[PDB]
Amino acid sequence: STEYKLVVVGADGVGKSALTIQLIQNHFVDEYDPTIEDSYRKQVVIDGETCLLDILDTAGQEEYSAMRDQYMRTGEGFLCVFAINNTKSFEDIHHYREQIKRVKDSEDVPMVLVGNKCDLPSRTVDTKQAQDLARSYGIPFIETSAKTRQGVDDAFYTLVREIRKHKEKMSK
Ligand SMILES: Nc1nc2c(ncn2[C@@H]2O[C@H](COP(=O)(O)OP(=O)(O)NP(=O)(O)O)[C@@H](O)[C@H]2O)c(=O)[nH]1
Ligand SMILES: [Mg+2]
Ligand SMILES: [Mg+2]
Repeated sequence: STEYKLVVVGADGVGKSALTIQLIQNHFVDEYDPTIEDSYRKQVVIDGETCLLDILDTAGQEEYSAMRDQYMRTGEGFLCVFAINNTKSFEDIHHYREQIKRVKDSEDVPMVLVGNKCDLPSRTVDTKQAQDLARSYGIPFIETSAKTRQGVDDAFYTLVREIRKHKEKMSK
């Protein structure tokens, strides 16, 4: 049954890895071990379909643009992660989205906007501005905490649903 290529993107330190490790291994990585490029497989059942999630966990800042280009080419859907106490990471979503659209030569690419670290008090990106961005892109917005696991499954499952809808549209 269907495989889904998910790529988790976002700035340094936003919690891409912590989110992915909560999904796969059900614990919170308290440490900060910066990523080069990690990948994970997981079988799940989403809306009664068995899915093989093929997950790419990308680096916060890449050494080569061709390395960004490549994961953007292979990925079927993108988890666009920012941290709610990191304004720059929120602003980087624009720049991710532009690079993804350019690389794929398309205006309609499955994505979900994720505001991570919702357990913190340090909030410099308000919910309304995130929801506005998402509404503008025409994609879902999900608030998450990898610390507590709030929203983690919903984030990844929504992205799968987004890919399914995109496939069903692209046939029509
Ligand atoms: N309070 C809180 N801390 C978090 C959350 N998610 C990640 N962190 C913390 O933020 C730091 C960086 O997390 P990490 O998952 O490594 O971020 P990343 O986006 O994968 N970093 P890189 O881009 O270098 O791979 C770690 O200290 C981690 O524990 C969260 O939801 N809440
Ligand atoms: Mg990481
Ligand atoms: Mg990055």
